[PDB]
Amino acid sequence: GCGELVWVGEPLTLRTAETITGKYGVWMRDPKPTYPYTQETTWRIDTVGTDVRQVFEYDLISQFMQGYPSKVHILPRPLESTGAVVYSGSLYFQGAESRTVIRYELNTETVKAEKEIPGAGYHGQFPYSWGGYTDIDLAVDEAGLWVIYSTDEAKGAIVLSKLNPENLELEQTWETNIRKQSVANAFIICGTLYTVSSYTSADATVNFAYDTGTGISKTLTIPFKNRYKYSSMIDYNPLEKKLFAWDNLNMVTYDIKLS
Ligand SMILES: [Ca+2]
Ligand code: NA
Repeated sequence: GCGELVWVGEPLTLRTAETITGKYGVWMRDPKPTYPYTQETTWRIDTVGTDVRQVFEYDLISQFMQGYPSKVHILPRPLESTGAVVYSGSLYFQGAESRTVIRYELNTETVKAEKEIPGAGYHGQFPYSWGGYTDIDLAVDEAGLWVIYSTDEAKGAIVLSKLNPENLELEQTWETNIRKQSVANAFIICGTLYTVSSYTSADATVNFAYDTGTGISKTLTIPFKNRYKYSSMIDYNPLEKKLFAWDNLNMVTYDIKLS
């Protein structure tokens, strides 16, 4: 079941974007799929530019890997950066030039909730180390939906909060001692936040852990390879128990092992 991260496998490339619009992006599957979607449904957002609204949806993995989308959704408001997730039928994304998270229900194309993440920096205040306006990073783990951010009161250290997926209320918050701008990205596995040291290196590491159950911080040295030298997005999927990442045009996955 659950445990501490102990190993990350080699990146596997599933699709490569063919234009610069996909240099950065987010791709994802739903770890709690709901009708009409399934555990194979995949979403892809190419996130370069200033008016990002198109969300590509694929019914089957084979379509994601080789074909055109099954459907394209046009979001009612432009999206910011690479932090979005899908969870239990909704895309959760940050509005451009805002600290607002939006719940967009995919089957009805309806905005169901919006919430300012209180005190969160946005638009280049507390990005990860590559920039990209990556101030606010949503995450799904075994327990549900979270948000990773920082605030002036936390002096740029990573803050994580559990979110109610229905109405986006913050349920509980934890403050780490990890400077968000000093790490390439982060993700949560089994209630532990992990960070990646570098977005360019073939020889990066998963370098810090913060366990929300115990409050304990640790250092780690688990190898992590950025095959294409520019990882813009690194998230965990708790149904597949894999990392999903976006690395310089390439949509990649990594296997992991937990103790
Ligand atoms: Ca992430
Ligand atoms: Na995310």
